[PDB]
Amino acid sequence: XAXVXAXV
Amino acid sequence: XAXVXAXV
DNA sequence: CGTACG
DNA sequence: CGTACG
Ligand SMILES: *C(=O)c1cnc2ccccc2n1
Ligand SMILES: *C(=O)c1cnc2ccccc2n1
Ligand SMILES: *C(=O)c1cnc2ccccc2n1
Ligand SMILES: *C(=O)c1cnc2ccccc2n1
Repeated sequence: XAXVXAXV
Repeated sequence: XAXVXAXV
């Protein structure tokens, strides 16, 4: 869920 | 210089 | 040069 | 799940 790299 | 990971 | 999550 | 610089 969290998006800090990919943004699942 | 720029710090986005390490911050040289 | 290496950090950053639910 | 993978991004982010001078
Ligand atoms: C988002 O909250 C989230 C949490 N755990 C994960 C594990 C693996 C792939 C994606 C994920 N996304
Ligand atoms: C994003 O590319 C990425 C990769 N590894 C991580 C590890 C821990 C937190 C966030 C992360 N984000
Ligand atoms: C900062 O601006 C900066 C620019 N280039 C680098 C190359 C290698 C190591 C650190 C660096 N820091
Ligand atoms: C910080 O850990 C890190 C690593 N690789 C990068 C590549 C491009 C831009 C910023 C980056 N930051």
